Amino acid sequence: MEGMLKGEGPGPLPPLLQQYVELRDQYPDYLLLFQVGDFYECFGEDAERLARALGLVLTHKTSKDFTTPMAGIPLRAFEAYAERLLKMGFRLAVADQVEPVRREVTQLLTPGTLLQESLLPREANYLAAIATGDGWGLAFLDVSTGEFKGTVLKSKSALYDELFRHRPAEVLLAPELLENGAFLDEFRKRFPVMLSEAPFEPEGEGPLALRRARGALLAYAQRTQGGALSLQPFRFYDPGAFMRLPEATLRALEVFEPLRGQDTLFSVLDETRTAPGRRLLQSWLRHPLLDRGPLEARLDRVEGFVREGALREGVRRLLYRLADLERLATRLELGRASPKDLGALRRSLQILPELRALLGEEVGLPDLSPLKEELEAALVEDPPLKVSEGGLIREGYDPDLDALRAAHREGVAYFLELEERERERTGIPTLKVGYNAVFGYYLEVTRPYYERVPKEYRPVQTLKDRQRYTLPEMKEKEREVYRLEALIRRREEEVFLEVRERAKRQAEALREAARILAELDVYAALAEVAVRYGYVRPRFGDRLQIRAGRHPVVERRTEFVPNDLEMAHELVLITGPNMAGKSTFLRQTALIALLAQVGSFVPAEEAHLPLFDGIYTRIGAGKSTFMVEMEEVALILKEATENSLVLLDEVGRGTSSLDGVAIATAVAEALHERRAYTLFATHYFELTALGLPRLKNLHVAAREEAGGLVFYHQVLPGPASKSYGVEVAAMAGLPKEVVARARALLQAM
Amino acid sequence: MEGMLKGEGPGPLPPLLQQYVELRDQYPDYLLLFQVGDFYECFGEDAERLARALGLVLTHKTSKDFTTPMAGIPLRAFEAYAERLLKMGFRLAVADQVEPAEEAEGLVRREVTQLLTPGTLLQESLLPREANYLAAIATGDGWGLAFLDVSTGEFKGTVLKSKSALYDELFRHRPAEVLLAPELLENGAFLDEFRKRFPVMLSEAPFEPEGEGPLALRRARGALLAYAQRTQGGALSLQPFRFYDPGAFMRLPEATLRALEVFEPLRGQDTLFSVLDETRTAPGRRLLQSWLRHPLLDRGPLEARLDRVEGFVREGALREGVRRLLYRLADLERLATRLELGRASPKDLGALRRSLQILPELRALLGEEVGLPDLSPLKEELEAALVEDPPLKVSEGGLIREGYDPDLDALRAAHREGVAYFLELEERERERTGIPTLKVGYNAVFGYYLEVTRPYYERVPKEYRPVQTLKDRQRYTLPEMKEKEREVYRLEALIRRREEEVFLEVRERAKRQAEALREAARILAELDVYAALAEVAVRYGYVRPRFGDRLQIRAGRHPVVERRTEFVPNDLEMAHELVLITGPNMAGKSTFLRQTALIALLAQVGSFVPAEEAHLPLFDGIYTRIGAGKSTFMVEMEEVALILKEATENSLVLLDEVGRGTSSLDGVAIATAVAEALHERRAYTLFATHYFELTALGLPRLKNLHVAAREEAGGLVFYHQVLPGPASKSYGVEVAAMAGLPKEVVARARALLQAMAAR
DNA sequence: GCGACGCTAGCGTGCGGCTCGTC
DNA sequence: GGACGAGCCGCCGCTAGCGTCG
Repeated sequence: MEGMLKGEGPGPLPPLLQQYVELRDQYPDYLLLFQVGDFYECFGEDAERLARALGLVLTHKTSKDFTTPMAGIPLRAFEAYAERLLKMGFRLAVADQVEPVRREVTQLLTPGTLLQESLLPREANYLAAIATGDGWGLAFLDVSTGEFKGTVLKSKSALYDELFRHRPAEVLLAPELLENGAFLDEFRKRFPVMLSEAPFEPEGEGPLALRRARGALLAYAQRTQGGALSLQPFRFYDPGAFMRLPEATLRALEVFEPLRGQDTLFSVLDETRTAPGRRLLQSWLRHPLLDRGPLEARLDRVEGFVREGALREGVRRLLYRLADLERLATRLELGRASPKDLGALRRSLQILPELRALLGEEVGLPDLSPLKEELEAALVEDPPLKVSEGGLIREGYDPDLDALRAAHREGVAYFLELEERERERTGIPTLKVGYNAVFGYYLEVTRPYYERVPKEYRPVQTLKDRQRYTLPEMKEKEREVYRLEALIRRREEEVFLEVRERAKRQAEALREAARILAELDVYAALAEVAVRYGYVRPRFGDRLQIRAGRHPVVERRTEFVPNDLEMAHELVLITGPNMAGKSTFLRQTALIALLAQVGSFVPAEEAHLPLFDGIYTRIGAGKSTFMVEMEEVALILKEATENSLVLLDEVGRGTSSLDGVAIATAVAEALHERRAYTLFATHYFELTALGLPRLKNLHVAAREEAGGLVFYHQVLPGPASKSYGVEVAAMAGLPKEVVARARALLQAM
Repeated sequence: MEGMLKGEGPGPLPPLLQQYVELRDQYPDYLLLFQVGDFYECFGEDAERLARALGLVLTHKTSKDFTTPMAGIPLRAFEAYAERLLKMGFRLAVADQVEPAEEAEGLVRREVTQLLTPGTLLQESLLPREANYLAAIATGDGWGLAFLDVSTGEFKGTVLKSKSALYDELFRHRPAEVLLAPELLENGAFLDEFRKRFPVMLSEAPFEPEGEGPLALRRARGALLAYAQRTQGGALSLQPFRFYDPGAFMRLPEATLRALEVFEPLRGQDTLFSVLDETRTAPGRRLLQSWLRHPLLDRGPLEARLDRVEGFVREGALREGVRRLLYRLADLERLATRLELGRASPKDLGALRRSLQILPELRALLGEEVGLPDLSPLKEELEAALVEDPPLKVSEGGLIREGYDPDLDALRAAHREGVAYFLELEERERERTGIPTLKVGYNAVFGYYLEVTRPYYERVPKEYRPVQTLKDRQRYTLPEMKEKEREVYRLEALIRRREEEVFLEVRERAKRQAEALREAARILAELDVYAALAEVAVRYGYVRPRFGDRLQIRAGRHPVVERRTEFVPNDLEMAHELVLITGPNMAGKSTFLRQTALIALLAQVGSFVPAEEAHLPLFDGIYTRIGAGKSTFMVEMEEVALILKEATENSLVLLDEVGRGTSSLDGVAIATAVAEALHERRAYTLFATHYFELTALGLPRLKNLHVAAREEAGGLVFYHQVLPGPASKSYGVEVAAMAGLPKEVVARARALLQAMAAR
């Protein structure tokens, strides 16, 4: 309700609450955080919301004709609370007091539009918009980076995969999608991301669905940033031009996220030193390449750093904790760079010369020494972006500012002398000089010396154990001091703005530097990983031949038994007992293929790999488990080509015996005919004898050693000759009698 | 070593910081809250911990010698802050000022008054309605397991033969804190197993035996008593120790409690307990939970519980009346304990009086036979002693009513007269001086005073003694006032004393009835449960179950699922039979299994059940292997083993697709051997499976049931009706086609099926 | 030949109570 | 000329620093 506040009493709202309600109504989609002193406050129903969400203590804001509930949080703890509130589904509108009893919204906090470094992860934070037309328009925006890109997908499936691959923090759905109760529930069940409203008026040229999705991002984000956004050129892209990595595949392979128990492929490759670099590597992983040319070039760069140890080590040492120049450039362009930002920037530009001396001219790094010297001359060594927005420009930089401060230092020195002269003249070694916004400059005497205070003194305020007096010659000195403090804050602000502007003019140079370094960062990190964990440079061809391949994530935890693999558009069945590494073997094959097509060396002794058009998996655990799996099998059968890598794990399970085998056979045959590279781990000895021309068998076995049965992870040629289902049951502690019947029945069958 | 506070600067440690550091080191695993005035403070790293843990401002305590970090919280909101600290995983050692500052040989006396740990909480605001158990596990002629609920005095334990049974006994109690015997802490392999299965806080306590009986139990009990007496800061209030036998009740393994979502949900969804519980009091919710934790095996007591339930189902007016009255009943059991332990607050006495005023009304409804204690005499003293709405602390406003205690009334009277004096003074001086706006005011810093504004400064009489100068006002003092002020202060100080003395005297009056309070609490808790189960029965349409050796359920339903969706009722007849249920998934086979266990669970708790009619046997335990070693196959085989070793002819066994996870033949073979053993065992077994092969075994007590899917206008429609006989067709391929498998692949699969099946 | 105390401002968690400026 | 922002003083107990007894 507009202008209405929840509480008791008649009378209109007092000034403070009126100002609050007015602001609160200009942003109905957000929780308004109103600054009141050292706190951010919410009133009425909003207080109750903040209180319950954060477990705060509800109080009251009372005036003569109205009393309303109240809850707030300390300014000092803002970021911490904002983060929780954002994660909790809240959208925040921040109203701060405008420097010299007047509040204004300074920030509009939304999960997908965050611009504060402190509330962001190193990785890209995307805002995504979806709209219809000829197919699906999908567009992404990273306000902190300016990254702006999109595409058009023909099927809902492809859309969902493109969406998932980017893990957006917030989604804007077109009106025809928000009204579609069918889509909405399907969408909310699959993507538990915050959904926000936005007008989908078209923008720019191209497919209408894209023009619209793009219109929504811009309109919504501009609102969040209170005006013009700082975006890089919108980039249209074709998912079809890269290796396909559906959601199911990304999850099963734990590329970016763990299924259960930490450690992902990305964490193992987590060796970059800079945020732009981590971002770039994530970008490459997200969309692996299909073209040999660019891949071979990337591999050369990595090989370069592997051979040039001193250089590699030199670069990595220098990039350590280097500031995110790309996001800094964005904060500058938007007129939001803080004094701290400029401090971080000058520090970064002091490292730049070192990187270039090491890297050389061909690298193309910009020379920003002029900017560096300016920041070195202008800023205090530790810019107090927060300490007051003052005490920022160092002495010596600006003459007008220096003169004012010097005038001020004398005023302060004056009162220091006034104090000494007075405690010598009065004999009160305790006599003090202090200032207060209310009484200004005064003299202070403790209770024990009240009878030594001269009569010239005019008492002005009495406290518990002391009293403050005044002296005729003190007034003019006070107001002059206050006059100077105002002039100083004002001048120092002007200088900061001028300094900040000079840094702003170099924004493109900053982005260019950030980009070149991000690449260097990635190549050097892939090289370090390769050298550190023993990775080799892959070679591309039609046949897949891997010697001593290992699962890159798993081997970092235990001693890994490497395995070989040779495939060429074949249906490879892997029989044998579970707990023998069959699953990890399928996954490691996929990870080596993914790494190679990203331009990284791989965990093997030798690896000849084809350039897959995609990796499709059916691995791991209202709709039953069987139907979920059949749905995944359906997508594989519909998307896999002769150039796809397909990984199936126990496909066919979860139903009756016969239907189960009939299904896996039909699926196996379809894949055998598709000419895809298929690794099918199964228990169906029956599939092992289909006799199709490109059908190949492999298996793992177990041996009842000292323990009673030890599963060997060595992948062996030919099909499994034995079944250990019963033996495992016997090992599980199932009654000997029951184990015996099973064997009897097993053989009897 | 330890005895040094973190902080920069050389020199010694200030006296206070010494008194602080001394106590701190005494409780290495607790966060010490050191009372200093109206704040509980922490120094050094501990101040750092506290500050970040609660997001407090981090200051410092400077002294010539050196300065150290400092963080603190006002005593006002102690419990609120502790609540937070507790939930973060901290243990708290509370050090208060034991000696009034008004008389201390320098440094105020400070000692640890109590420890706050998850399993020994006594504060109402830090406790859940449910029982809060401290548990202790030890060895010594079996596995000793003992529990203590310090807030109620519940004190019980038992000995178990295996580790499996120990763990299950522990789980059904969901302890908040566990004390492990030294040997178990020493046993590295045990500890890890324990930590993984039980994420609960582990604490240290000595395990010197206490009392008589099995060593293991005497040790666990000793641990509970040594630990709780320490935390409580004194002698505990305990109910007679109960050495019970879990074998005397229905067995409910952890796997079962979890699979049936009795107390905890699997997917955020409701719980049997959340649905069943409409209890009005905490003692009642606890009693109901206790009954669910250990369902009975005895027909007689069960029929008695059902009689009381049925009685409240019929007598609607009485049922709603009792529930209306109970709604306002405080927790008299926990109130009794606080009374006995000398912790009862003026707030507790208010709640006590309110409850005792309800007592006679309930007695009037249930009649003079429930055995409810007559406590009107205590009620009257409370009514005559405390103001209508009692304050939180005796130190402030009037806790005690006027006319109750003469000493106090004499004191208050003189205070009223002392205050009137100043009001009269303001009027006397306004006329004497002629300054109309003159005022007599007061503030804690200057005391009472005369106030005149700037326009009358040259009008102030010579007698006025300047006291406080303000911007445009000046305050003075007259000799007569100084005297009177000191008087008002003396009265105020005497009033706080006498009033606290009266509170304590009244509290002691209540404490003497602690036992009657517990007794009234037990009776009402039981009635709360019976009326509550009747309430649920009437609201959801449940019926009274009959006990026999045959299980005969007509139109039964899952009591929880039906709560959020239209449920299709189903029948079931079973008599020590192996019941196989074939058919596709998504047709309610699992729900059918679970509803069976829940109906049986509810009946053995003395509750009506969700069905049209239910004839039920008395099961000795419910064993499940539903949903959910390293391999999936191996894990399920382990569960099956436990089931085969504990299952009896009186057990209800629920198997969900046992045999999955391996090869064709091995799967069917294992499923068969398991089926035959359970058939031989004669337990009541419901076995949901896809194996048509199991439907034709040569077993005399094997019965077939199934669910079916229907290929209609939509594609495939699953029917939740449980049908007689085995499935006549498989729907795997159809479901696959429904999942989107391409037509030709589905077609090829059908062709393969018809060729295979065609031998 | 300086240890023992007397007296008393200063000081700071979170934040009540009190002041002051404005209208 | 009452009512409403807005911001400071002190709390309660301990201490350093003096100002002295003997």
